Amino acid sequence: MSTETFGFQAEISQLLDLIINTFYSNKEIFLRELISNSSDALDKIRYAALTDPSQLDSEKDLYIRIIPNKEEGTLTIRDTGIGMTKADLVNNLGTIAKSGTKAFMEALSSGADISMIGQFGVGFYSSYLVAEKVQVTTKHNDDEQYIWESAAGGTFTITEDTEGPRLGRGTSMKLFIKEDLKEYLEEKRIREIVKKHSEFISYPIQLVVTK
Ligand SMILES: CCNC(=O)c1noc(-c2cc(C(C)C)c(O)cc2O)c1-c1ccc(CN2CCOCC2)cc1
Repeated sequence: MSTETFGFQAEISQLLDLIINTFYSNKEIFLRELISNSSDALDKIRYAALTDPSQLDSEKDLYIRIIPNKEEGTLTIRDTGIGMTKADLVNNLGTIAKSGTKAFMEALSSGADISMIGQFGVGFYSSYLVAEKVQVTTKHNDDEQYIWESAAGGTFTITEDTEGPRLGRGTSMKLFIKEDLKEYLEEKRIREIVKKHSEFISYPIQLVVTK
């Protein structure tokens, strides 16, 4: 249960400051990128299953589920993707991201839009447009379950998950929404965003509504 504290790569910290401290209007594009990242993770496990199906034993259902928690003020995006290993959390959210993170700001200096963040493979960091803190719970078939957490203060912590709920396989991403942005926890707002930005994705998008 030991927590290892790591620091963001310099370009990622530099980019993370550009997302938080700059004012943008349609911050709703974060959900498009988090669903798209969930869809890409779902693609990788079907392709792994085509090679070896024993990979779906962890969880046979492939879906994308959104769980807004108004009382906790969190938006959770759970998908049964291939998941990430402890190594992958550092090497997929870093190093591979460095070329894209730099290329994004090189495009942003050329006058690009914040919505193009997905074309540079760093669409996850757009979640900090609406989230003050992000808890990424992941589980890959060949590794253990880990909780990645960061408030974009230049440091991120990876914790081996031993007391949280089992995922089996996939990635559960808990976004701690800023108080002025609780609109992204409303039922109607989430759905009109999903239909607007993620209409044509192959996997089923699920929303947990509570009455
Ligand atoms: C290495 C094999 N495993 C995975 O790729 C994986 N499993 O779960 C992933 C999710 C990641 C995120 C954020 C933290 C990146 C989500 O919001 C949702 C996921 O399912 C997730 C993932 C999916 C896509 C990406 C970014 N891609 C896409 C753009 O190019 C770079 C790589 C990064 C991570």
